[PDB]
Amino acid sequence: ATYLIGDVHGCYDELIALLHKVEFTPGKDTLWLTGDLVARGPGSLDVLRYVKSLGDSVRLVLGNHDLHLLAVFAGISRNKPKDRLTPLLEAPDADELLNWLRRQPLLQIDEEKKLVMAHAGITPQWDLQTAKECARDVEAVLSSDSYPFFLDAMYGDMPNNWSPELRGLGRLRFITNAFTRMRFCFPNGQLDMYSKESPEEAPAPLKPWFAIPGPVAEEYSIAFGHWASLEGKGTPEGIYALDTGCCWGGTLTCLRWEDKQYFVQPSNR
Ligand SMILES: Nc1nc2c(ncn2[C@@H]2O[C@H](COP(=O)(O)OP(=O)(O)O)[C@@H](O)[C@H]2O)c(=O)[nH]1
Ligand SMILES: [Mn+2]
Ligand SMILES: [Mn+2]
Repeated sequence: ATYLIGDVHGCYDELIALLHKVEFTPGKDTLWLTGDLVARGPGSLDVLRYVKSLGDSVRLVLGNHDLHLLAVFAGISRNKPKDRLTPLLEAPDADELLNWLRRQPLLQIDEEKKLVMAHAGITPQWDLQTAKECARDVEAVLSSDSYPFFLDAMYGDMPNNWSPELRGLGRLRFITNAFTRMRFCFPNGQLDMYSKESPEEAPAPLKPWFAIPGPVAEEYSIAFGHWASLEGKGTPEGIYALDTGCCWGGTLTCLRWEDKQYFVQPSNR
């Protein structure tokens, strides 16, 4: 079977309890994870150890907190106490875990399931070929020996409009923001990098990225996490918002793809 779980955010106990609920069995089953494996919850170290151990039985995409962890590890960004990342950063296998993490994809595609996954979704300004190319470009910089330079370049809120003519730092920054930070769009598809509210609470003319018809969403289902204030609700057919805010005292959600059946694990916090 195929299971898709939203942002874990260091909630290792909840993750294991949810996987035991569905009797997840590597070799029979595959797990998709929407990213943000780490930060806020208490068990980021255990989460990374376990997910890495799964190998081919897991399909991960990196989220904004995964990238921020990499930036802290590389000395690019400052450690925030509230992220609770010190046990992971101080672990004896930290190098092995984080060099594995930076090699993971930003985008997962299954053509037989007609299923696409990224942390924040697929901007309506991208067709599939462009999304693939952009993911490849950023994954290439992240898996290179020079990844700290890219992590430093990644921070920024502009440009917020895609163009095939984008080059250099602006191109990489847009790609990173689209895959890992996107929530709201302007009517022309341009990213808004400030509003994190629920769709009903946001200011006009902002709309969810998934409320703007895009070529990927017309042909593929899209699963994503990231947008906790959406509470996994209010999405169109074919759009699966899996982040129900476990680290926030909400729930961890698992979707079984074959029958679209949901399983939920309450937060222990
Ligand atoms: N207004 C509102 N904000 C929320 C809610 N849940 C989370 N947030 C906020 O959203 C901000 C970004 O958190 P989140 O959506 O989990 O994404 P992440 O930071 O990438 O992991 C956090 O600082 C939370 O305070 C909610 O239910 N309502
Ligand atoms: Mn998150
Ligand atoms: Mn996120």
